Amino acid sequence: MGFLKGKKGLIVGVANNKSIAYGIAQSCFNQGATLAFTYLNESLEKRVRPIAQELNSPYVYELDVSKEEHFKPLYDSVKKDLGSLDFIVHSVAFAPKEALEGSLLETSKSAFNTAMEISVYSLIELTNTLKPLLNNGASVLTLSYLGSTKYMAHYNVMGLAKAALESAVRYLAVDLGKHNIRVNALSAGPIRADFRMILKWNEINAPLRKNVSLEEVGNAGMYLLSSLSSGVSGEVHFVDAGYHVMGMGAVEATLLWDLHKE
Amino acid sequence: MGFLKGKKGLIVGVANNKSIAYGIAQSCFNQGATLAFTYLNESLEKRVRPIAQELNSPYVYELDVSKEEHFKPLYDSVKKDLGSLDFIVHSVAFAPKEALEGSLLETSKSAFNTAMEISVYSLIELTNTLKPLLNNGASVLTLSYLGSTKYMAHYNVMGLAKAALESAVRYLAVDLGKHNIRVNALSAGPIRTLASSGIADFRMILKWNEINAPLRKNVSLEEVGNAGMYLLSSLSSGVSGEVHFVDAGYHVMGMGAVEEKDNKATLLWDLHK
Amino acid sequence: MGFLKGKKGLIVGVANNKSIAYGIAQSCFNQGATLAFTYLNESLEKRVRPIAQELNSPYVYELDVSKEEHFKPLYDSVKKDLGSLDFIVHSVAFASLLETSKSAFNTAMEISVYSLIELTNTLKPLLNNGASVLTLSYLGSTKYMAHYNVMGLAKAALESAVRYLAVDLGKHNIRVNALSAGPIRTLIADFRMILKWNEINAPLRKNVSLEEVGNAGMYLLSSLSSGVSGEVHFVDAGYHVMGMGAVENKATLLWDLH
Amino acid sequence: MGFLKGKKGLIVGVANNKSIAYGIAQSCFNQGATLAFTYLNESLEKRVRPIAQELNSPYVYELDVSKEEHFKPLYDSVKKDLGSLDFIVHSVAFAPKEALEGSLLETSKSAFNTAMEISVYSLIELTNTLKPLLNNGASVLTLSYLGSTKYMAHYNVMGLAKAALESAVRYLAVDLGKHNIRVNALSAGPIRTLASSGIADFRMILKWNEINAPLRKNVSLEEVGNAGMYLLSSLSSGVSGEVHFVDAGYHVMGMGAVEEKDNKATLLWDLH
Repeated sequence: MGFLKGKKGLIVGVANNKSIAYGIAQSCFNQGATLAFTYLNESLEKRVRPIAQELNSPYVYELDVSKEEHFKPLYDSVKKDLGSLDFIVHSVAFAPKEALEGSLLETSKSAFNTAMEISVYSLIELTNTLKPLLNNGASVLTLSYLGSTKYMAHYNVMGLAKAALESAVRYLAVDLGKHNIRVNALSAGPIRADFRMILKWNEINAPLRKNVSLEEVGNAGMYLLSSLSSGVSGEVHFVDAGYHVMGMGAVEATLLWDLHKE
Repeated sequence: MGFLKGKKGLIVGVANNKSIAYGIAQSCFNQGATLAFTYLNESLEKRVRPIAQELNSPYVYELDVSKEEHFKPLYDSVKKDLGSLDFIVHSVAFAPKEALEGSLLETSKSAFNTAMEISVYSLIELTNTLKPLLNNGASVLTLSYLGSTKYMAHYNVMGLAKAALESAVRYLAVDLGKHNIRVNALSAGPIRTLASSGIADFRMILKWNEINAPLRKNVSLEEVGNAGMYLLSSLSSGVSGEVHFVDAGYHVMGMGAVEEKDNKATLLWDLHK
Repeated sequence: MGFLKGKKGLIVGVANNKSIAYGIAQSCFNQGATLAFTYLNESLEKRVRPIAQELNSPYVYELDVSKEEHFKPLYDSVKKDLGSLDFIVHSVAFASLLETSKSAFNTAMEISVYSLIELTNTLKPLLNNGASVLTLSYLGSTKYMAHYNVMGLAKAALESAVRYLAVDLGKHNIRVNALSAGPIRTLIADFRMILKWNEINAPLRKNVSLEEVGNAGMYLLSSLSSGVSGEVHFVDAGYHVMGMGAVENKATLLWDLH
Repeated sequence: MGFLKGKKGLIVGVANNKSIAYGIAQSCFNQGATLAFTYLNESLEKRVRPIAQELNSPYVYELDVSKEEHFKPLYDSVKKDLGSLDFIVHSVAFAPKEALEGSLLETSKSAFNTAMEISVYSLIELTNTLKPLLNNGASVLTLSYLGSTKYMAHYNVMGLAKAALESAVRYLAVDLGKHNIRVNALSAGPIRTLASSGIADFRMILKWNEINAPLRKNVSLEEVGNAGMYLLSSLSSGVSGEVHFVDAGYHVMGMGAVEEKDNKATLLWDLH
């Protein structure tokens, strides 16, 4: 029954058991996948290793995507331990906290470059590094957010990065489709300051009147990584309780948001 | 015993084992669903019944969406035999043949109305009819095509219909989301079949997709069916109001595919000849 | 009297001097256009005729798009009086979604969508090289908007028609576009809500004016936009870019401040 | 009755008389605008200065967007010479030449960063530098291409850049709209030019556009310039955060154009 029975996958971006990458990894494990994990540094190694064992994986590799010299060891590790890969989860996004404040206009060039390098270029370098180990039918998944194509408060440069990221998905889908490899983006809604407001705005205004769970994001990701979605590539797939369809605030005509004030 | 283990679904639009609705039904059956089927007419009934038997279904009902008289009995049947529904597949699209001939400019008002009624309004009437029987968490799926949002040849009024259909999906997602019911559209690429291989305009669209899609293939009925099953299952419980492309990536292409040949970006279509 | 001299245009959908079609007609007149107008019925005639020759037009023709008998006399009239056309303005408006009857659905689709097909097909032989056809739409076509329902289906179909007609007519160097307007304040409870809401949350923190919609329409009808076809052009103070309500420090919605 | 009479605008990105920035500048000049221009370096000043002089402009300033030290003098210049600005044209895009060939997968980190910096961040730095000089009602325009949102051959990292650029347009529209300042992007189709039809890849995309666009033509520099002028003028008062396609309709096509004849569909491309 397992939709990834016997398929090998690399999970990049687990920070703890609430990480999107962990939800996806857990659903993939439940579908029979053979998993491997990366960790950013020694601090996150303390969280990734127990998670990896939780999910039956002894394959745990150091990868700081900002360090070019990490990629060639990763390749070697994967080749020695797994031999090949059937899927990659790329769940990596970072901007300086300050660039996530105020206005886009005040973004520094260094903050811009860091956001673009970590959030966008790392998908290129990761896929190019592992590109020879990918089996026929392999699937590469990255993560995105509605701020790529609409204005959302408190996104700023991350909105630029995610837009480029979704564009990269399209180009990579063409690059890798020649070899029957798929590339997709999962555009997730927020999962339970500014975050509490966006959570509540999504909860009040989404068609399903709820925030998505980590499990729902993980199951959608597993679907995109599995052969169930072998006809799907270059897709930006919204897992957001329907929020993306809303052109305005939801109403009952008074805004539901206003009813919530009593 | 998978994701639809024990979930009840109505499949509208099976004409034969090549129907998109049949691919979706088959994948749902493989995931444990309890299925029911409609038939447009007695000729198609001869065909819906063996498919139903193959997918373990004794629930087979007459539904011609053009006849309003058929909806209340369908409701009565479903309430009698199944009690409730956890998913609906709406695979219904029709325009008179002359409407996909020529240009949109030449479409008759009667042909326009028939296309809109059968391809769009029927989703409203089916969903409103069955709305009281839908359980918490239910999922409604319709079918669409890139012609809704881009120009596609020999599509004409259907491109208008599919656009309206996708808009309907959004509005229904808001209407039904209050009750934790999801509504989505699967936008399928063309599928190569024996019958389709007998028509020239279809042959071109299939060949164009195969040559220019990122995956350099046409999607299979199995691939469309599995994507549909995903959207109907609890795996996609976070997904609503979505237009989900199952088209080998074709939707991403802004121009013809090229291969660098003899240092020049030559079209892949030209190399084919 | 610049970019639409000597250019002849038919304006469909004027009900009074606040109509979108009237704003567009006004801007075209200011650019030197020779205008003609349709009227729905004799009641509207009494209102269209004064507006017309306010814009120097004695060319006022009957058109209820729901009536096939009107379309050929219209062609004849235009050919008689104007000879040819350089632009057409199609500004025609009419209608839960689950509760929509087949009757209401068909009326909305016929009036809002099919009428562009019948009007353009009727007048196609009279359209000059470079002519421009403009219709009107709204964000409810592609996003959920409250109190829009079947009209959101219609406008979605309409924008799709714009694409297909752009291909049909571009063969003869004729352009087809849609202007997607934001709401305009005029002197109804839900409309008041969508209007303040747009005003509070739009990037420009204002509702668009009739003049702004009219000038954008003029641009699309003029040779200034001769490179533009099949376009849905948003004239909405930027509202279409918003993925959520606008904010002001500790995450406060601007909506909550007024 | 010029659409920009008395309005002051800065034009960034003129290299020659075939530049998109020059076409936009020409249409603005015809509508009464007071123009100012930047030049990349001493070599490009030779071309920019005379173009500016033919459009009655003595306001010619050095700006290499990669050199941060140019921005503060630019502000000082505009402030001294013009006092304020009613519009800005940002027509600046560059990727290394290897990155625009082959695949996106082979892009170096340095090439990626250069493309993002020159094509995207430069709009942020220019707008942030000149913001205090922007008058009520001002309009900021940048340039884009369909490769931002669809795959286009031999565009690669620039497709990433332009996608980011269009997203920036939205965010800036929100940032600046609170001061009644508009921000838009013009998405241009390819223009046929002498030099540009000597490169085989450009000639192929140009002919593909010409054959398959609804209007069966390539857009001209004049058409792009007039659309830009409109977006910079008060005529587009109600338009902000928009990506406006000036491409002969090409963006609507979901496939190659075909004709019908004797019950047979043939791709128009194949008729040539």
